Amino acid sequence: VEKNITVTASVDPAIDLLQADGNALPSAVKLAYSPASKTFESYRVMTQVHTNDATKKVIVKLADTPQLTDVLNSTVQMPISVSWGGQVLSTTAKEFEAAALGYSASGVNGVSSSQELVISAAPKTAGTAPTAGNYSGVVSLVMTLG
Amino acid sequence: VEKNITVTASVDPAIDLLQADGNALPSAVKLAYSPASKTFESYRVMTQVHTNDATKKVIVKLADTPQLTDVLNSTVQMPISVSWGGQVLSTTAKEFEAAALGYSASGVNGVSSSQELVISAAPKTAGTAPTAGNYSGVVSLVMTLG
Amino acid sequence: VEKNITVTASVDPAIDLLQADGNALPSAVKLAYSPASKTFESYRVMTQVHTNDATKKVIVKLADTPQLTDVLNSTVQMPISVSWGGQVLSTTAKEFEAAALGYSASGVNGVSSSQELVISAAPKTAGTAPTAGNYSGVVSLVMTLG
Amino acid sequence: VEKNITVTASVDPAIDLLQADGNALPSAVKLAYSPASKTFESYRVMTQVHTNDATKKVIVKLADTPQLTDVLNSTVQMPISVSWGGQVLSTTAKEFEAAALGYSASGVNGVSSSQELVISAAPKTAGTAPTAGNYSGVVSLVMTLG
Amino acid sequence: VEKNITVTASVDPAIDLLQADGNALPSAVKLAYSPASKTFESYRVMTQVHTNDATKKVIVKLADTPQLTDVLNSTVQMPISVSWGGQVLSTTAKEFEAAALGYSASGVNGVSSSQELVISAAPKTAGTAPTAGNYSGVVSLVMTLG
Amino acid sequence: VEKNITVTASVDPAIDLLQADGNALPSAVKLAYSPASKTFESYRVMTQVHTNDATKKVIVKLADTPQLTDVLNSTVQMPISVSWGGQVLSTTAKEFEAAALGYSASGVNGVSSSQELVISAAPKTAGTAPTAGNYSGVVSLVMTLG
Amino acid sequence: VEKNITVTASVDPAIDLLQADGNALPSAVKLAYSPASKTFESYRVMTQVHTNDATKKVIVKLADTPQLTDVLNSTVQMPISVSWGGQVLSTTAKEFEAAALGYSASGVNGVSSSQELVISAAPKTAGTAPTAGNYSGVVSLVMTLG
Amino acid sequence: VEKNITVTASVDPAIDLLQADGNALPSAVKLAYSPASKTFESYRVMTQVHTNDATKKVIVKLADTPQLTDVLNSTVQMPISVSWGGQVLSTTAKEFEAAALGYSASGVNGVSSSQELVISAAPKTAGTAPTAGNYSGVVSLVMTLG
Amino acid sequence: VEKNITVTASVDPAIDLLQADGNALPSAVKLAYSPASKTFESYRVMTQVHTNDATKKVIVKLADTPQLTDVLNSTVQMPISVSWGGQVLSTTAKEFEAAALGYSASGVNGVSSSQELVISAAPKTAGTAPTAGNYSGVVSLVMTLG
Amino acid sequence: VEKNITVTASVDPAIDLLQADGNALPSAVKLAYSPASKTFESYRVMTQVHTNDATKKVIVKLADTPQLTDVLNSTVQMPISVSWGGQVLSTTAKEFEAAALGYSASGVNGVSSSQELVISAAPKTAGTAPTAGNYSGVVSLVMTLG
Amino acid sequence: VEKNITVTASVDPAIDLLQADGNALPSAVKLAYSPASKTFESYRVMTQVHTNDATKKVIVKLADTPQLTDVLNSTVQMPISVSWGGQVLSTTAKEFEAAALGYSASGVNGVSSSQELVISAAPKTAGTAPTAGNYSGVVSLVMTLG
Amino acid sequence: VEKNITVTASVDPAIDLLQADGNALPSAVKLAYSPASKTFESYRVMTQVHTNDATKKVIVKLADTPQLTDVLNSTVQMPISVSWGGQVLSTTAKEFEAAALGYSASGVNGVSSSQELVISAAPKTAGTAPTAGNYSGVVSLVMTLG
Amino acid sequence: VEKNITVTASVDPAIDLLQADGNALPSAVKLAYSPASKTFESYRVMTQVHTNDATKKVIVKLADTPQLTDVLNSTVQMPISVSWGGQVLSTTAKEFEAAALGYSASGVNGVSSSQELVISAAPKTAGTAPTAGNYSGVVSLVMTLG
Repeated sequence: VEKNITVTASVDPAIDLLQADGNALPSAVKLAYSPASKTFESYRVMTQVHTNDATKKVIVKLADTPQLTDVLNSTVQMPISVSWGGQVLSTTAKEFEAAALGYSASGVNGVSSSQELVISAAPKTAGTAPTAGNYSGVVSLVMTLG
Repeated sequence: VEKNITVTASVDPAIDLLQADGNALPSAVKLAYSPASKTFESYRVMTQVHTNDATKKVIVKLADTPQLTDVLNSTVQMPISVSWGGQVLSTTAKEFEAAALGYSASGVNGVSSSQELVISAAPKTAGTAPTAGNYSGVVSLVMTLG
Repeated sequence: VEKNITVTASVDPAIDLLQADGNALPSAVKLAYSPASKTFESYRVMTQVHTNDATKKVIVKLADTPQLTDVLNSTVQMPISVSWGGQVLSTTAKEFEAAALGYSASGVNGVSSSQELVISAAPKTAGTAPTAGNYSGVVSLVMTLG
Repeated sequence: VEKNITVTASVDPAIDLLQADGNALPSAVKLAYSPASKTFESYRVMTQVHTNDATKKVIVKLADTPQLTDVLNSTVQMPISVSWGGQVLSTTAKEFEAAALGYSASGVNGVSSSQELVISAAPKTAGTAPTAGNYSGVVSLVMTLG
Repeated sequence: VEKNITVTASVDPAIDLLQADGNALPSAVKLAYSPASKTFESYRVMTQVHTNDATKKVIVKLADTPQLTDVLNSTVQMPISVSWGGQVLSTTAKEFEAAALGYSASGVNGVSSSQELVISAAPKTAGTAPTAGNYSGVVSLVMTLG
Repeated sequence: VEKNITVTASVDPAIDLLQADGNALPSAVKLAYSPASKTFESYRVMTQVHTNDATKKVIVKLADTPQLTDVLNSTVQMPISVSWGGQVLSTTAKEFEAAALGYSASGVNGVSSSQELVISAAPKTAGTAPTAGNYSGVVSLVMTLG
Repeated sequence: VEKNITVTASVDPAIDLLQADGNALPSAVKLAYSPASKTFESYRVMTQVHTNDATKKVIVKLADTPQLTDVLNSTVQMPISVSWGGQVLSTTAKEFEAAALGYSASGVNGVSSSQELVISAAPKTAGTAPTAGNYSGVVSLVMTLG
Repeated sequence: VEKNITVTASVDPAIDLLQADGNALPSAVKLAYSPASKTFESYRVMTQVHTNDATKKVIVKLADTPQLTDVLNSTVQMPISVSWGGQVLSTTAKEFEAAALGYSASGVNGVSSSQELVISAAPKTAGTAPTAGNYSGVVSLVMTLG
Repeated sequence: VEKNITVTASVDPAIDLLQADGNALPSAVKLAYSPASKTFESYRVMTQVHTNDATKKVIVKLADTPQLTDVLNSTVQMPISVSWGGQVLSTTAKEFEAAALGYSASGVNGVSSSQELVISAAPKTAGTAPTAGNYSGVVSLVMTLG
Repeated sequence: VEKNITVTASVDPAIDLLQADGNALPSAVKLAYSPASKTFESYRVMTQVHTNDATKKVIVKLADTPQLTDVLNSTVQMPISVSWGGQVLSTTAKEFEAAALGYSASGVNGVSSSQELVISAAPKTAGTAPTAGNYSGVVSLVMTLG
Repeated sequence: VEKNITVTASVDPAIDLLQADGNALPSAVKLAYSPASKTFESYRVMTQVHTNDATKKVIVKLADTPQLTDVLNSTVQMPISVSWGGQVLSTTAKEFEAAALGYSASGVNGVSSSQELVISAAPKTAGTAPTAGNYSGVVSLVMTLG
Repeated sequence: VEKNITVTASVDPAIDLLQADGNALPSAVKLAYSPASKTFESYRVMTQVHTNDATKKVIVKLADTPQLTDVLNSTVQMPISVSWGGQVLSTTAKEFEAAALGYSASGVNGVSSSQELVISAAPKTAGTAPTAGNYSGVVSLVMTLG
Repeated sequence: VEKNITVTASVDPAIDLLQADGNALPSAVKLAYSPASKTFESYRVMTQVHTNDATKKVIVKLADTPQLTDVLNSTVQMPISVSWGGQVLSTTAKEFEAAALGYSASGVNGVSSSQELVISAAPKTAGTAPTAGNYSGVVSLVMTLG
């Protein structure tokens, strides 16, 4: 009754971000939208960086296009509003103090403190509800260790 | 340590239903079953419609098959009993008074009053417990603004 | 570093069926089989017809042989059980009411309501598990606009 | 504004255990740990069996591994201490008298009396606090009707 | 608007393993890695064997190479740590008692009890984080009925 | 039982583009078309350039005819809309900053950051669905290192 | 409208290797090359030997020249790295245990277990990317039944 | 640098069969053979007749010898098993209903529906694997419009 | 067992066209014809010019008669539609920019970029299917270096 | 309508070489030439010796003049580069081990394994493209059984 | 520069056989011989009779000596094995049904269907390879219209 | 063993026509005849004029009698249809532009481009097959340099 | 109807040269001439010496006048260029090794290997085309056995 399965992984020492509970982060999410408020639902997560070096500061930015579109119209576009660690992130570089994270906090060396993550996104135009339709797009959270 | 994520959304002005607390509704649920009562658990939610027009009445119905089955026998079937807003819903059209909802109620224009939602479901046959097994099926809650 | 790629497409106005989320449908699928139940896994999808004419009724049937076989024995055969839109489909013609689909539903004109799709298949014989082996076959979902 | 939802269920006549109030039981729980006492928090519930046969005695055991671990180290392990109905449960079979439960008690035939449930768990080693970290594991409460 | 689809299946009486909920098992998975712990994420599933003979004991082993590599360097290798049913599995034969599984348990004859599945994997070397890179490899879970 | 196989390859140092996961890119793709939107499906991929020189900027253009046709009428033509790296590509030369790609990002020197790829294509004429038929054509993605 | 077609085949009892799914194996393949790693892509397949005698051990080797070249320079050469069944193959004879393959495994007598196949190939020289160009060559997988 | 090329074609109005995608059909094919099943591989294609008259029924048969042989022994012979359009074909005349093909189906007038094609072939003798060797032979698919 | 073989070649410096993969081009081809579309099959190739001088522009034309006929009636004639490099070719002279070809592209000096080749051909008369019959004719692709 | 035909043949026991598929070898071939590489196209074939004695070793050489010329200038000459069976051949005698060929391989006694054949040829002078012109010459592959 | 040429022809109404493609048949052929099989190569052609009368049946036989010899020993002889139209031919008269040929088939009146032609030939003696040498002989295919 | 041989030649500067490959032209040819089409086979060659003066235009005509006859009846006659260089030739003078031939084309000065040659011939009478018999006659291709 | 015929022959043991196929050699030949190259056509044959003594070496030369002339002017003369067996021949004596010919080669004792024969001839003067005219002359190939 042999039943095979695929396995994969990705290592990248000077560890990535992870879920605060000690699991992986999502690979997807759904957001709502209320044109009575003209906002998506502000998706939120608490997360805990790990590392392999407790001093080096962590660098963050994004790829060019944190924006959605129509699943069957590539022309429609709407940006995305991202923020983590207590403030906004950009396509340009940010950098966070290692001391401001508690690597020797509750758990074990490398485990930072729990950090607020936020994924919002809004219409590009104010006072304007976008077109009725299923929309989609990807955030490619650039991040590294300085 | 770049870590990308998918995002999606769906707009449809003249807003859908939403959770009363001001969040999204469930995408899934589990129900029990007691053949000592021969009923599932009557799942319940309080919800709050939004809109983009405070006068137009809201229309409701369902798709053809609010019924479950066996996860490995498509032949087994059992209907589902749905009701919202104080009464039952059908595959045929209902319609609710806008004035009977309080769009200028506690919060802000468009926010209706909190509405009782109910998802029950029962054996198709009376005095008959169905077969032992994991069962499944989807409700496609048709709804729109008249 | 020039790297070329093939592209294709198929148009057929009075649109085909599509995935409910606003994407393409599968080109393949795998089904299980439990001879403890003597059924395949009842594969299921929610889908949304489009069109170029909101009145005309949609016609459906199948090609002659919705049946599987052995990948290395063409003699073995087992039929397939298909159903969509709330009922079974045949090699003979069905036809669905346009009004019973909600082309002016949640999204935009032409977008029907979400429709249940089902792909099951069973042994031709009752109380009979077929031969151990990888099996295969194709469904050619005839469909058009009346 | 059509918004679909998943539904599921599981039947198994000769009913499972249920919450004493007449609801479902938890699907999860959190426990603390005090190495000043070197114990988790003794989680507790009152519950009420149902059935479809008031005479047959109810059998209980567990799957092999009522033990936790580290969420990112499968090697760490610590057992779990379970007890229900007034005494301990095992990976081996127990069995409870039907008469000792009051199926004709307060409510209606089948409704047993309220039964104490207990979920504790401790370090495998005495005088030893385990490693700092989020831990996890599942109990698979085998149970049936004799 | 004819739209064809492929279908396949695989039978093998004396059934394979399946998802505990009554669905298929995954065909793929992703694991993380924290060199602060120097472990992948311990992936886990609860599963339920089926059969066509309730007495015969189930045999298990693996193919030669439960190990990963680099997607663009076949030389890199790291083993994989598998365990199911309460203990480890090997490239050599194991065998499980039928009585220790509950084929007459909650559901119906053949349906075993829910069994813990675990897929971990670690660096071959201790105190050594592997090279930064996307890695891959397959487990071919040999299994049969004794 | 000797069974021979062909092998080929193509080298071109100052590496081509590759799949972000660390595999090859597609050699083909299928696109849909909805004349309710009058768009193909916006096909998308995340990709990661490699190189042999981390400073030199990467040049891009296309061959003359990013357009489809009819498989049995060479006269029918419809252009193609391509874009990569955050913007559109042409039959004329583009050029991308090396610093804006993260060659020292998550993985190893040369591995750029993950880049959005997009393959759309539309009718040449607005408000015009093309003829019913299977269509085809090739994109020859000119690209090199400046 | 008579339209003729060629057919061929090759028998060789004591069967050759075949695709694990129950189909033929490839007649060709493409490999990449990254001089950032200085490796081709490690091509991989899972396969299942058949036979006409379940005891006899299977012998393997290769023809003299598992190496590529330039399509327009026969002088350029680079070897190929092959391995199957859990280890490397040579121009010299190997031999595999019949018992170590599971001919009475999941399917039917003769069907071995699924075996890992690997086709890699590298520059003959270390720290040396070969010349820019389309390359080619054939592997003639000698194999027989001992 | 003048480089000449041959061109040919064949017209025969009341069109021949063609590939379903809108291309030509194969001029050759290879089949396997497993004497563990004692069958070739059941080769399969989906195809779409065209015509110049939508009413007339299409006639089919074969030439005398749908059989293979040895490439260096004309005495060896083995028949071939052909079937198309949902059933078997012969050296004698068949005939298919025009209405049962959908000439006004998805595409344009004349384009029939997609039709299953099958090319199998077996040993003439049961329980008998033929001689080891490369074999060959041609099918001359007689067909016309009634 | 001496077995002799003929060899030939043709040099012409300032190289001819060649197959893009790095092989020779075809010496022949077959085209279909569908009088439901009244077109042959649009045959296509991607190709790569070479040279011995990277500046000089390449000149193209054709011989007088890019037309087919009947294999046993020289009177029947039908022209041929040729196009390469992004546009049509004639019996008169064309000329292509060297800079518009990428001789320093992916490979090595002289290797142009991949160029689309097209060989179509149609009935001389519109709304007219030619006579049933095998047809033939040659294209003599005049070409040189300006 | 009597139509006569010539037939010939050549026997020479201790068989010659033959095509690997089980057919005759070519009597002619065309080679290209790229003075951007200054090489002909490396023509290649896989072949299978036969014999009438499985032990005796096979001897090979060539006649004096494996070289081309001009079809209208006998003075022009360019040598030819031949190699078979994994290495080069000469006007002098080579000899191959019978055991190194697999006469009891896939097929039947006498049928050797598939052997790589290569026909290249180059300008006699380095850095020198020969004269523009059609060239020709014959290889007389001396070969026998030792 | 006057250059004269010979021309000839042969008419014989109630036409001879011809090549199926619409060309002449061969005037010569070469056959191999493998005394490992002790057979020549089974030469084969597909052909299409023409006529001037669609009813009359076609008669066939041969001249006395379908046999080869030595080019320098007239005493050596070996017969020839001919077959056409689905069966063997003789020095005695055969005759074929006109209706069994499709004169109103794909092309035009008179054009029969494509017919298998076969030219084999073998040693006169079994288990006997003939003498080493170039051999020759002619078949004079008697044929006419009954 | 002295063995003598005749040699001849013919010079005529301002060269004659020659075979395009760089060889002599035929001295004879055979044509078929199908009274189902009432045409001979349209014999065809590609050829390349040479010269000793690249400007002068080439003149062409024929001798009086491009017609066949019976080999044993000089009274029977049938004309011949000749055409070269893209059009018909006569017993009267034609003349071709030197510039329209490419003397500086692919090869070397004097070598014209490849020119289509055609030798057809038909019954003198329409709807009339000539007498059964071997026929013959000569074309004397007058040609010179103007 | 008595019809007589002449016969002749010539014996000369220690055999002459013969055609490689096993026939006689030509008694005549025609050569072309291109004053664009100022060469005749290089006539060529492959041939096979026989003998009556396998050791003795074969001697070759020519008679005095391997030269042509005018058929009606004996004064015009042009030499001839002969070469055989891999090199030139003279009016003086050459001699070839018996061992370098393979008398025990493919066929039977005495049959040498196939030897290249060449008959060229050129103007006596360089840069000089001879007079327009039919020319002639004989080569008397002296040859014997040393």
